[PDB]
Amino acid sequence: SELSFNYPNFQSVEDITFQGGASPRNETLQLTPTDSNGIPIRQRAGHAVYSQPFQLRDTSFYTTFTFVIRTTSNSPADGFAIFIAPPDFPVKRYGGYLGLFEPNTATNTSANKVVAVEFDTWVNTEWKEPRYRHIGIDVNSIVSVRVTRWQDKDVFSRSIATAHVGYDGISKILTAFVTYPDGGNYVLSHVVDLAEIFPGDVRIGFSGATGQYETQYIHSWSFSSTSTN
Amino acid sequence: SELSFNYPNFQSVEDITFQGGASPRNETLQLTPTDSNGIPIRQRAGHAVYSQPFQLRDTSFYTTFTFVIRTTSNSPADGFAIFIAPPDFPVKRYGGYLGLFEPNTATNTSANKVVAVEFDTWVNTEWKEPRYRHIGIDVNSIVSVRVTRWQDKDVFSRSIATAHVGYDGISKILTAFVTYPDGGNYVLSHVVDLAEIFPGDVRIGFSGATGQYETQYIHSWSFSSTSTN
Ligand SMILES: CC(=O)N[C@H]1[C@H](O[C@H]2[C@@H](O)[C@@H](CO)O[C@H](O[C@@H]3[C@H](O)[C@@H](O)[C@H](O[C@H]4[C@H](O)[C@@H](O)[C@H](O)O[C@@H]4CO)O[C@@H]3CO)[C@@H]2O)O[C@H](CO)[C@H](O)[C@@H]1O
Ligand SMILES: [Ca+2]
Ligand SMILES: [Ca+2]
Ligand SMILES: [Ca+2]
Ligand SMILES: [Ca+2]
Ligand SMILES: [Cl-]
Repeated sequence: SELSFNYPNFQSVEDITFQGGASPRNETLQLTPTDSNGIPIRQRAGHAVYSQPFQLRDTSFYTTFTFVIRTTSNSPADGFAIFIAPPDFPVKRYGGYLGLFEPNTATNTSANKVVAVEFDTWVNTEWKEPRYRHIGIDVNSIVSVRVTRWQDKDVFSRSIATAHVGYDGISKILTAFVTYPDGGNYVLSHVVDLAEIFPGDVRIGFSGATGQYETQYIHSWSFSSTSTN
Repeated sequence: SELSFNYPNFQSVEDITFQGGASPRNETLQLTPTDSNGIPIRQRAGHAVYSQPFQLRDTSFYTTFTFVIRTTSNSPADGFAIFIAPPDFPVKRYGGYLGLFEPNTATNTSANKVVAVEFDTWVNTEWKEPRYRHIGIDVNSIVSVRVTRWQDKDVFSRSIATAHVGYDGISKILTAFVTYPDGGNYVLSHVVDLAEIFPGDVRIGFSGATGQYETQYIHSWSFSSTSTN
């Protein structure tokens, strides 16, 4: 279906729903909470989602957002993701589950219905992940189907980074491009038929989780979807 | 292999090779020529190519550029493309061939070694094309493998538009995202193993062709490639 929205900043959150530990703060989407002294709270997850459902049958989309990862140590955890799931998909487990999964089924593709592009700041040994911080595409599992190294210089840059995420509904390909000013560029694509995974309605949004010593902020977001008829 | 470059404008055109009717003009890459009164010269092609070659085995890349199409009538022709080609790739036929193909082999994928993302302003009947202006991915043929409608409002906007083109060398997927300020967004992706097409050196660049009543300009361009090892 056709949907378009544009948030150059979040002084308005008119159509944004906050769940769990996420909240609007300082003109951004703050995905995990901080205490009254600004210290990141451990073991929390949050979602900030566009409130209106849409359909993926015969649809392509383009979305872009800007983000900042704020770290208070060299050992931040756990990251965030942009995700698509049914409209009643709730905030799930904190820590390395990224608010998207729970421990008993995190790696079980038959037990989840969620697709995401993750920005993963903490190497988990509890399941298979690369031995470095990484950006990945997740399809129904915390173990990414496509993963690439995310350079530490970029992770810790303090920069407003840009993501571009697109889905070509003809070729059935999901792509992310991630760029840092005067920094790295990242490209990841994967063939996945989203309409087959999601035959009904979906919502798109963000999920963040701690972890420790980290807060994730969304500064701007726009989206457009169009029919492939 | 690993290569990076950045032209925030083309005040300097150091490391750009011009062929055909392309030239530096007014701090941009002008892909097709104009006479001294500014009138587009019909039936001309031009290339502006980054001079340093790279290899595609075990490689991903990201490139972005801004562009303007100056039309001087309601029936401009023919467009332009960003393309990759092997060494010594010459300027080929003007008109609907876009500087990238010759007539008798333009539709034969066994007779070309060229991959492009084209911005096609003139509907040709000499080969199969959609019946509207379009953006396409071309693999070894002027008949695009993936094509989408390019809205006239964007074609004729005189806006500085943006293209992002990425290649994921693990999944073997080429993707283009094209955006217009306050206009359309476009997404196309295609599975293609570029290292199997191009086993040695390649260069990346732009090819434009007339046609009539059109000039194509590149305003800015950056590129990075990284090993997937
Ligand atoms: C292939 C190509 O690059 N086409 C470009 C086109 O080029 C034509 C133009 O140079 C004319 C000058 O008017 O000469 C040639 O075309 C001839 C006739 O002028 C043209 O009318 C004719 O058109 C036929 C068409 O090709 C068929 O597909 C159709 O079924 O029937 C038509 C009528 O006969 O073709 C002859 C040559 O065979 C050049 O081919 O120029 C335009 C802009 O005007 C644009 O650049 C095209 O990409
Ligand atoms: Ca991960
Ligand atoms: Ca992790
Ligand atoms: Ca075409
Ligand atoms: Ca054409
Ligand atoms: Cl000339």
